[PDB]
Parts: sequence; C-alpha cells; structure tokens
Amino acid sequence: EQGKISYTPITHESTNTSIHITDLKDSLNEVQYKIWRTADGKERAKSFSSKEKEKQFTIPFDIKEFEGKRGEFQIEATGMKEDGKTIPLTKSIITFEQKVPVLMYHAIDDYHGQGIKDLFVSPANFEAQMKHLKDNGYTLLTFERWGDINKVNKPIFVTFDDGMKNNMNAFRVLQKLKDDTFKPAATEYMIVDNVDVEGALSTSEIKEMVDSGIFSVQSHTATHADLPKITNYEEELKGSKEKLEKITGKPVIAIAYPFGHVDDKVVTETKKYYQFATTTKPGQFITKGEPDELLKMKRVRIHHTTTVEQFASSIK
Ligand SMILES: [Zn+2]
Repeated sequence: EQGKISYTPITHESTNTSIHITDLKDSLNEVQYKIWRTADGKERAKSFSSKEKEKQFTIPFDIKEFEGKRGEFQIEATGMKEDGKTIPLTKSIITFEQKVPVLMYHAIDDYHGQGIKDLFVSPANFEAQMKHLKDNGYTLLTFERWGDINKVNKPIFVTFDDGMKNNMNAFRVLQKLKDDTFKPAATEYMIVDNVDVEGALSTSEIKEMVDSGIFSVQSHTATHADLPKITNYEEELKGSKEKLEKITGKPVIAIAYPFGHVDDKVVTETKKYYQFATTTKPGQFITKGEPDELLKMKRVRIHHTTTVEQFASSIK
C-alpha cells in the first residue's frame, strides 16, 4: 500500500471537508475514492474521481451526497497508473458525529389518578411510538453499545425512570414488536432499594427483563436521593451499583440523577463509579468533547398528550 489520506479537520457542526492524498510514488492519471457509511455497508458505496495530480487529487466531500446522513465514513482510495493497471492505495476513516436522542419515559399505563398525569404514557401511545421507530429504521441502543452510535443508522436510546411495575407493559409491547428486522432494547433506571417492594419491579421481573436481551437495568440511586443535598455518596452511588449488579448479573455503568438535580460536586462523585449519567434537561445529545459531557446528558421528554407526530419531530 502507498497512502496517507488527509482531510481538513471537522467538528460536530461540520457538513463538509476536503480530501486529498499525498506521499504517492507511482504516477497516476486518475484516483478513485470509494466512500461508504459503516452503517450502510460497502454495497452502498459512492465513488468519486479526481484527475488532478497538481492539486494532489483533491475532492470536495459533503454529506449532502448521502442525504445529510452522518456517522462513520470509510474511505478507500485506488489509482490507475500510466501502464493501464488499477492498484490499491490506502484506506481511512472520517466520523461526522451524529445526534443521539435519549428518550425519557416514566410510567406506561392509562391514567387513573395513580401518579403525576404528565408522566403517564398510554400503552396505545407507547406502541404507536415504538412502531414509528421500527417502521423508520431506528436502531435502539443501550449504554453497553455506546461505541456503536456512529456505526448504526438513526441511533436512539429509550429510557425509563424509577422501576415501576407498569414498565412490564413496556416490556410486553417491545417483545410483541420484535422480529427478524427489529431488535428492541431499552434502559430501565431502577431505584435499587425499591426492588421487591409493592408497586415496583421484583427481582424475578428484573431478571426476566434482562435475560430477554431487551432491557439494560441501570441505577437510579439507592433511595432516589436528592444528590446535591446528601453526603452519603458512596452508599447512594457505589452501593446502588453493586447491589443492582448482583441482581442483574451484568455491569451497572449508567445512572439517572433523581429529580434531574445535579451540580459540579455531584458530577465529581458520579464520575468515580459511573460512565454515563442522564439529566432531565431537554435536548438531544451530540459528542462535542466538552468536559464530562457523558455525565450531563440531555433527554427528550415524552408527555402524556404527546402525539406520534410531536414525538417524531422531537427526535429529528
Ligand atoms: Zn426518578
């Protein structure tokens, strides 16, 4: 191989770059760049040609060429020599960060006054919302697959706060929609000291959820503590993690801050035991390389009266 692909640096806001190639030994009348998204696969590659040696075979690359789809792009360069032969040159990777909606659900039930109205999404609505994700080719992830957000199409994280029994309704809907094409996954943030108490998930229910492969069960602290206000951080953060890990049989790496209450101190303590933390601040996540950004993740709130159309717009 003879290589060194170079491109102009990008940020999370970039939509274009300039790609050229240097350190060539052979003389070429043409170089082809084959470019494809890892999520789509080699079969959906698009090709670009440059016959300009003096400009180091520069090409403009813009994601409008892929209908504004972002993520990881693989670049494969080949050249045609002066003797008619086509040779391999080199390969490279460029990654346009994609946005990641993190959905916040709480209770999945019809409302009978059994809590905060806005926190209840009906089974019919929930099914409609999940079917919209299925039909439009969203890839439902959990935090164990964080490394894949730029390698899949339309990544999204469905999350549930508290560990309510009615989240078994969500489990049944997700099971029912599963098939060869659609592999649902979701994250449940459990109040760990509520395991096996009335109205909360039992140990056997949690185990069924995890064993199915659909749910990743993660921390919501031990007692749903107001984190900025307490000092028993080891107990609420590390203790909830460890207790929950023996229930699930799988690592606990994520937390949701109760009440959405967080400050610099809470982040400092959380970082000792968790890799990912979600707030209740509205918005979609994108990787910017800001300090501790994985521990201050925004979420998209779904409301009692949210229609599929409102839902769809909130995640685009
Ligand atoms: Zn909560």
